[PDB]
Amino acid sequence: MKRKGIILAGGSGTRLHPATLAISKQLLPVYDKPMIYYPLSTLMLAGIREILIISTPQDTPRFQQLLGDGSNWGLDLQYAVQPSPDGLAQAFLIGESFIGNDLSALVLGDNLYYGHDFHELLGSASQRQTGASVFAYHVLDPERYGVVEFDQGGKAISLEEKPLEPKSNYAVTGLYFYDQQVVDIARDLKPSPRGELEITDVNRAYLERGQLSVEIMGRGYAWLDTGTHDSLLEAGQFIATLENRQGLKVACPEEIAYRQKWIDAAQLEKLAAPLAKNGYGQYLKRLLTETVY
Amino acid sequence: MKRKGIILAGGSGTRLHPATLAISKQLLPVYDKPMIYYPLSTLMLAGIREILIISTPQDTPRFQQLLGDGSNWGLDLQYAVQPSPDGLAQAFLIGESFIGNDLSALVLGDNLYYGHDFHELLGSASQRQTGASVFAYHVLDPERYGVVEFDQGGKAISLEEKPLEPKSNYAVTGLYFYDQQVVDIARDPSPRGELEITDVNRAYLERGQLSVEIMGRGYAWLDTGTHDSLLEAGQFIATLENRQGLKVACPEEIAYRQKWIDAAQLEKLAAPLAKNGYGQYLKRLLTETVY
Amino acid sequence: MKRKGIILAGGSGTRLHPATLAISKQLLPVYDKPMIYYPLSTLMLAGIREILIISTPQDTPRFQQLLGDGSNWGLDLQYAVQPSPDGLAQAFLIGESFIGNDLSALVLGDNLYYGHDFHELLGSASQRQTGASVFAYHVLDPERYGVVEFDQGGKAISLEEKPLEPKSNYAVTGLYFYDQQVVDIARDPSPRGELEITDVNRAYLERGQLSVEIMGRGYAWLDTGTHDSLLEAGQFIATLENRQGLKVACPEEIAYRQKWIDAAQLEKLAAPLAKNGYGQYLKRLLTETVY
Amino acid sequence: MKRKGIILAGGSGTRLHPATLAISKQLLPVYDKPMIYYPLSTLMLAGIREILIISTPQDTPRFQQLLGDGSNWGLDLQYAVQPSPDGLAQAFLIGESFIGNDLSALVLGDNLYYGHDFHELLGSASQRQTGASVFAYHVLDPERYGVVEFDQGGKAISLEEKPLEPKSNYAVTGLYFYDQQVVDIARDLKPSPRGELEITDVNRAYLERGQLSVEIMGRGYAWLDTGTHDSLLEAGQFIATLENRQGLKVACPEEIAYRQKWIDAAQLEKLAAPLAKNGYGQYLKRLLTETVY
Ligand SMILES: O=C1CC(=O)N(CCc2ccccc2)C(=O)N1
Ligand SMILES: O=C1CC(=O)N(CCc2ccccc2)C(=O)N1
Ligand SMILES: O=C1CC(=O)N(CCc2ccccc2)C(=O)N1
Ligand SMILES: O=C1CC(=O)N(CCc2ccccc2)C(=O)N1
Ligand SMILES: [Cl-]
Ligand SMILES: [Cl-]
Ligand SMILES: [Cl-]
Ligand SMILES: [Cl-]
Repeated sequence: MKRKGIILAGGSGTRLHPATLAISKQLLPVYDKPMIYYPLSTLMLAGIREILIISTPQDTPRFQQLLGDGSNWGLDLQYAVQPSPDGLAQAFLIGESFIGNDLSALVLGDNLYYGHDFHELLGSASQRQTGASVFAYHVLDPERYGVVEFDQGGKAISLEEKPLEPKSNYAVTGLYFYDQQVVDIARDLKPSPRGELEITDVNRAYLERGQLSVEIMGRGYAWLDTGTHDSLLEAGQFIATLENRQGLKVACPEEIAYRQKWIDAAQLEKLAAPLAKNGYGQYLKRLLTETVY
Repeated sequence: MKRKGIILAGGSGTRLHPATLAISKQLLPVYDKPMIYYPLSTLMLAGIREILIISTPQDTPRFQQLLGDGSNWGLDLQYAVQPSPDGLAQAFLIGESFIGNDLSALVLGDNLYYGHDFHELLGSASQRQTGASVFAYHVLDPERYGVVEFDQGGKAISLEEKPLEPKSNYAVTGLYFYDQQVVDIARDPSPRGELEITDVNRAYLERGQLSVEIMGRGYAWLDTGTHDSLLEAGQFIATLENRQGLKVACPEEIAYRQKWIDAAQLEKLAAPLAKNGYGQYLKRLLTETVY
Repeated sequence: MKRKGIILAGGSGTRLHPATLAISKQLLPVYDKPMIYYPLSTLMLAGIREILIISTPQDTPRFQQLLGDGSNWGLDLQYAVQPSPDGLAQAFLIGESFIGNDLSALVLGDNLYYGHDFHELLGSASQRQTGASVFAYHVLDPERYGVVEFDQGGKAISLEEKPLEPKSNYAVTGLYFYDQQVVDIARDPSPRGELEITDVNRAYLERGQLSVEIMGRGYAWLDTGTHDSLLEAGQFIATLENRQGLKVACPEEIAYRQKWIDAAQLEKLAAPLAKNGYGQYLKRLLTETVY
Repeated sequence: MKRKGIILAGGSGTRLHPATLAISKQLLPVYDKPMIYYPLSTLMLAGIREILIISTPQDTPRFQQLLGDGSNWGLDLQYAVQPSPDGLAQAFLIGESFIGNDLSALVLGDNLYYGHDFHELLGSASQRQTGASVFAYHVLDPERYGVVEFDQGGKAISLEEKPLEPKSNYAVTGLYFYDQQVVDIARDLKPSPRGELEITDVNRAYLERGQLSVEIMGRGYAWLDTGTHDSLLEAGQFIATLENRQGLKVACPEEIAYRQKWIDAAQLEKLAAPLAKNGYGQYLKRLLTETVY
C-alpha cells in the first residue's frame, strides 16, 4: 500500500516579526538551506515520494516558486492552502482528496531530525498498515508539547496537549503516520477550548481504540524545533558543526533522492550545474565521484 | 546641507544558494530582524532620513513590501533597480538623479556596526561638508577588503582593492560619506570588470580630500556575507540583546530617539506587533528612560 | 595618590560542579585565556598596577602558579585567602593592610567588559580622588544584581540588592572605585548572612559621595557565572578576536601599550609561547602599529 | 575474556596556552563537565570497567585528585605517567603490565562521541577477541588524521598518518580495540620521521597481517575532537543544545554506571548528596525516580 506525505507549513502569525515580514518562516534558512528542506528530507527518508505542502495563502506560492512539482528530485509535490490557522488537524480535511484512500504521514514544517539509521527507524513505522504511529522523545520542557504518559510496563495510557502539570517528560514529536481512518477521525472532532482542531485529539482517538503505536526516539537522536528566534539559531549552529566536521550535509534533498535511486547520476549532474559556482553545487558534484558508506 | 543615503542591497548571485532561493541575502534575518535593518539603522544614526535602496528587479518589491516608503519611521525611502551586478561604484550612476546636488552616504546591505556613542562617531563624518570620509578597522583577513596603508605619522598614503599582499591589517568598512563630486568621479572598469568603490576613494585621496577615521577595536564591524558569518553575527546580536534587554538596530526605536516620530506614532507601530516580543519591546520603550 | 586593586576570585561553592572539581571558576577559560585575565585587564586599563587577588586556600596556589608576582607584566600582585564566602564586602577586611591609606578598586573575578575608549571611561572614575564610583548598565534581569533607581533628573536616589521587584533595569556592574573611607565603612550582615557591597555603596550614597556613571548600550558587560553564560561569553570573545585579529584582555599587550614593560621584555614573554597562537600574537605586536 | 581500557590524556604542550597554564587540557570543561568524562563514558559504554589513565607527570595527580580509584562509580581506575610526548603508541609500553595478557581498548582523552545504540555499536568491536578494530568516519579535513583507503569492494587496503594528499575522506577515530598482540607490535616499532611512536603504525601492523577490522561510524554519529580553542567551544555548544533540549546529560559517568548496574540506587543517591545544591546533583537525584527509555 502507498503512503502519501503532508508537510504542514503554517503561518507562525506575527510571533517572529519582523524577520518573517521579509520571508515566511519555513523559508528561513537553517544554516545553509531553507527550513522546509528538513521536514521534506524526513518524508523522503521514510520512502514517501508523493507530498502535499500546506501553508497560508501568502506563502503557498512561495513554496511553489521554490520547489516546483518535485520532478527534478523524483518527487511528486502538490500544494494546498490553509486560510486560517485553525489547528494542525485541519490538514486532513484540506488534504482529504490528496490522501484519497491511501495511508498517510504528517510532518510539521519547522521540525528537524538527526541521527543514525534514520532510514530504518522510520521503516518500521511506515510499513505498519494499520492504526497510527508516533514517536516519543525525552525533553526538558514537556509543557510545550503533546505529552505521553506510560504505565509501569511502558504502555501508553494518556496523551495531553500542553499540560500545565505534565505526567512525563516524553513529548510527541512532529512526525505522524496514519492509516485510512484519519480523515474520518478528523471530521468527527470538536474544537478544543482554544478554538483549534488538535492533532493530539486525532492521536487520542487512535489511542482509545488501542491502535496507537508509540515508539521511543532515543537520546541518541536529535529532534529540534525551529519555532523561536533562539531555537532557530541553535539549530543553525548544530547543523553547521555537523556539516563542517563531516563534509556531509544534513537534509540535502538532491542527495537523498540520488541515494534512494529516485534520480540518477546524469540527473544529479544537471542539478549541480546551475549551482556549480557555490559550495552546495560543488557538494552535489563531489557526490558523483565519491563512495559514502 | 542635506545628506542622502544609499543602501546597496544587490544580487548575492548563487553564493548562498539554496538558502537565498527563498529570498535575497539582505532579507535573511540576523537573529531577530532582517539583515537590511542593520545598515538602515546605521544611516539613521548618522542623521540621514532620505534613503535610496538599490536591489535586483526581483528583490525590489520584497524590500518595498518590508519597508514601504519609510513614512511610518519618519523616513523617505525610494527604490531603484540594478539589472546587473557591475560593481559597487555603479550605485552613483543608478543613484545620480536621487542624489542631485546633495551630499551622500553609501552603505553596504550586509554590514553591521555596534559600539559606543555610534551616533556621535558618525556625526563628525556626516557633518564634514567637503571631501570624502571612510572608516578603517583592524581585521584578521584584510585581503578580502579595500586596504588602507598609513605612513609613520598615521596619514593614509595608499588604498588597494583586495590585495593578495596587504600593506596593513586596516580594512575600509562598508560605510562611505561623499560630497557633491562623487557622481562626476564615478562617471569617469577594473581588471575584474567592475566599477570599484576603491577607485572612487583613491580619487579623493589623490586630491587630498579623503578623511580616513579609525574605527577602534572597541567597535564591532561584522560582515554577514557567508553562511558561517551570518550565523556568527546572529549569535553576537542575541548575546547582546538577551544580556541588555535592549535591541540592536531597531529602526522604530532609533526614529523615536532621534525625534523623527513621537510617542503616539510609536504606540501605533507597536499595536500590530503587540502579540510578539518585538511589539512588546516597542511598547516598553514608551514607559522607560534609557540613558 | 596611588590606587590599589582587588580581584575577588572566591569559591564558586558547588554551583558549577563537576566542571569546577577540576579548578576554581576563575581559572576556567573564556575562549582562549583564563577567566581571571579579563578582570585583571580591566584593573590594568584603569591604570592600576598593585593588585591583591583573594581566593580560597585551595585556589590561591593555582592563581599564584598562573600569575606569579606580576613583575613580568610590570605589575605587583599579592595574594590573600578567604577561608569562608561571607560576602563581597569582606574583601576590605581581608584586604585592609594591603589597602593601607590608599585609594582602592574592587572587581569581581567573573566579570568581563568590552567596548570603546575603555581606558578613558575608567580614567574619569580612577582619577576621582574622593567618594566612590560605580557603573550602571541596562540589563534584562536586574533582579540578579544591585539595582540603582534614578529620579526624573537622572540622579541616583536608591540602591537595592537583588530586589524581587526592581525599580529600574539598571544593574550596578562588578567594578567599584573607593576612597580612603571604605575600610571603615566596611567594618561597620544582611538577612542572607553576608557582608554586602550594596550596603557599602549605600553608605556613600547617603553621604552624597556616590558617583554613578552610565555604561552605555554600546559596551558589553558579561557575567561568566553559569555554564550557559560562560559558553556565550566564549563565543562572543571568539567572534571579536577572529574578526579583528586583535585579542581581548591580553595582559602582556595591555602592559606594553601602557608602557609598563618595553619591547625587549615583551619579546622575552613571547619566546616560551612562540609555538602557539598566543605567542605568535605577542610577537606580531612588536612589528605592527595598532591605532 | 576481559578487556581493559586506556585513556591517553597527553600533554598538548603549549598549544592551548595560556588557558592550559591554569588547568590541564583534559580537565577543561566541555559545557558542564570535564573533558575527560567523555572518553571515560565511551569506555564505560563498551562495557570496560578497568581503566588506566595516562598523562603527564604534572597532570596525573590532578586526574587522581578528580577521579580517585573509580570505586564510587563501580570502576577500577589506575594511573601512569608519560614523561615525554613521544607518540600515542607509547601507551602500550607504559601500559604493558596493566594490560598483562588481556584484551585492551585505547581512547584519546580529547575525543567525544554521540549517537544512537552506541552501547551496541561498540559491542560488536568489544566482543571480537582476535585482531584489532577501529572506526572510520567521514570528515572534511582528512589531512589532520589517520586516513583509511578502501578498494572498490569496501575493503581497507591502506592507512596513512596525516597525508598531504589523502586517499579518502575517511578518518580513523580516536577509539581502538586490540587483542593480546598489541604490546609486542608496539615494542617492535621504529619511530616515524617526526620522532614519534605512531598509533597508525600499530594499526598498519594489524592491517598487513589481515587482522584489522575497520567499521564505518556513520553520518548519524557525532565524533568531535576538542583539541583547539575553536573546536572546544563548538563541542560545548553542541553538548549544551542536546542537554537543554532533552533534559538528559551526555557522558555522565554516574548515570552510565547506574544504567549498567555497576552501582545501585542507594549508591547513586549517596553520590547525588554532595552535589544536591547544583543542577548536576539534582539531575542524579531525578534519575532515581524516572524511567528513561
Ligand atoms: O540528512 C541525511 C540523513 C541520511 O541518512 N542520509 C543518507 C540517506 C540514505 C542512505 C542510503 C540509502 C538511502 C538513503 C542523507 O543523505 N542525508
Ligand atoms: O542599535 C542602536 C544603537 C544606538 O545607539 N541606539 C541609541 C540611539 C540614540 C539616538 C539618539 C539619541 C539617543 C540614542 C539605538 O537605539 N539602537
Ligand atoms: O582588551 C583590550 C582593550 C583595549 O582597549 N586595549 C587597548 C589598550 C591601550 C592602552 C593604552 C594605550 C593604548 C591602548 C587592549 O590592548 N586590550
Ligand atoms: O552519554 C550517554 C550515552 C548513552 O547511551 N547513555 C545510556 C547508556 C545505557 C543505557 C542502557 C543500558 C546501559 C547503558 C547514557 O546514559 N549517556
Ligand atoms: Cl538512542
Ligand atoms: Cl576603541
Ligand atoms: Cl553607548
Ligand atoms: Cl548513520
